[PDB]
Amino acid sequence: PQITLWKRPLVTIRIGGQLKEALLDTGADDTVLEEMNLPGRWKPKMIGGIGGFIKVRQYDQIPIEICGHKAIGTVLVGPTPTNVIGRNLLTQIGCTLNF
Amino acid sequence: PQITLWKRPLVTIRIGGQLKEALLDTGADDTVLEEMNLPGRWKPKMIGGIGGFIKVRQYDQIPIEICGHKAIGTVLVGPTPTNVIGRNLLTQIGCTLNF
Ligand SMILES: C[C@H](c1ccccc1)[C@H](C[C@H](O)CN1CCN(Cc2cccnc2)C[C@H]1C(=O)NC(C)(C)C)C(=O)N[C@H]1c2ccccc2C[C@H]1O
Repeated sequence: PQITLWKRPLVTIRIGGQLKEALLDTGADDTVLEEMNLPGRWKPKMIGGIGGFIKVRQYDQIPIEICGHKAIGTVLVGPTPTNVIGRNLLTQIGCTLNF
Repeated sequence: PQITLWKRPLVTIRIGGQLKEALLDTGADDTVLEEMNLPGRWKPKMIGGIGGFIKVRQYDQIPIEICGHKAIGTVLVGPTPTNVIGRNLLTQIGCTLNF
């Protein structure tokens, strides 16, 4: 689909049989979701943004459905202000910026 | 043009007669630029990102060019690690997200 930007680009995602809302974020290198439970082993990691750095849990090869399109990649979980879908998954679904 | 997301979507912008590299960020509601001495009056403001809030200076009706596309709007100036073009300006140049 084609998404305009007069409103935040939010979409529904399906992760672990759970529905959630996320922001399509081209300025984010990675994908971060609010604190939640995910199966599998996770490794501690730190990511920085405006404001500073935070500690997150890193899950690898996680299947995630974004607005109908399937993806499988790294998902970070931690105290983020909102669920963000980064470039690592945006590229998996063939997402581009146009103008 | 059409921009892929394999790399950070960086483009050239011109503001205050200066050429700078900026990140096209669909996840940012506002536009944030690295510290610079713009002329004109401004208002103090706090904006929050991944790891907290940073204090910035708000300049209104600032003319700015993004890849040869002229636009004008609000710009925040502060200690941001990188220049960020938010949705307030992306909409002006008819930028869309597509997949
Ligand atoms: C320019 C940022 C950057 C910093 C350093 C290096 C490159 C880019 C970039 C910004 C995010 O695209 C957008 N981000 C999403 C979450 N919400 C949250 C919010 C916070 C407070 C109030 N409302 C909403 C904040 C919003 C944001 O930072 N907005 C502004 C107006 C303050 C600019 C960002 O945070 N990037 C990092 C990043 C992000 C997620 C996962 C991994 C990584 C690594 C980095 O690429």
